[PDB]
Amino acid sequence: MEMEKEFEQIDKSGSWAAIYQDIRHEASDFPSRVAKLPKNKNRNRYRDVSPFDHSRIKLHQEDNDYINASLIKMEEAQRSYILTQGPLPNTVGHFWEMVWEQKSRGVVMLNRVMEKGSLKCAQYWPQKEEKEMIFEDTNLKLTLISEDIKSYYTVRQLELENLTTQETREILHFHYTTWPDFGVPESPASFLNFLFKVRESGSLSPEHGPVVVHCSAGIGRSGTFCLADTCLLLMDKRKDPSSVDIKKVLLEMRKFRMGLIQTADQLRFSYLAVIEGAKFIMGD
Ligand SMILES: CC(C)N1C[C@@H](O)c2ccccc2S1(=O)=O
Repeated sequence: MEMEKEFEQIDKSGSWAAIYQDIRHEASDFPSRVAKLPKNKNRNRYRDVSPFDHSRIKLHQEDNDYINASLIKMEEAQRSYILTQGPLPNTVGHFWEMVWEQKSRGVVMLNRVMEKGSLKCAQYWPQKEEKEMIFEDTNLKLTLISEDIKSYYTVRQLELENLTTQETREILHFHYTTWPDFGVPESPASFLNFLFKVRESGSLSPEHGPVVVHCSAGIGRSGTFCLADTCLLLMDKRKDPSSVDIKKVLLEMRKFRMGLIQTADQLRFSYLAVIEGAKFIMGD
């Protein structure tokens, strides 16, 4: 069923809450035993958001390999994503260790450091060129190279140095700065413009490790970003673009991380973004 007609049918019937609960009911349940070990309590932002054991990213160290981060591998689309929480004061070094080890080219940030008057993640990148950051626990140096501030988003060029080997890489930081404190954006136009800037950078391409994507918990806004990207890529690849089922794609992605898409409004917004984005994919 053409999703645009499915959309109008759910809207006219006001059944978004019903569709969303059906997804919650059918979603995978896999163990998260490593996340719940007492040694890892200060590595988790939220007690109820944990990576599954089967898909969790492992840090390359014998001491403690744990980070709250999941590998989402989309086999038919040929895209992979790492979805992670906003870094905590004691996990900023782990965060950049993961970027280095997984060979990512991009970091996508969908939250502000402060929202609703509370801290949603650590200030984990440098704000001035001449004040670099050193992460003593993981032996990394991070320098701000340049910053491009736009109306809806900011792009930063960062230099990450492995102080152990003196190798350096360029990391691109894509910061969507206008998601409202409550609800979802009224139009998906600025979110789609942002998604197309990440794509144009090379950050999502198979020559690089997987993009790192985060919000505060790494399931809600973060889920919306990867769901919209994968659905549009499948509509490009297939003979029949109308065969793309957004609900089935979301349940596939929920095999790899719990709770992706946090509200019925986020589900409706994901449909809107894919429907409006397809009017480019199909030749406009
Ligand atoms: C081997 C080539 C294709 N690269 C892939 C990846 O390892 C990476 C990650 C961050 C910055 C640069 C690079 S890369 O251009 O050296």
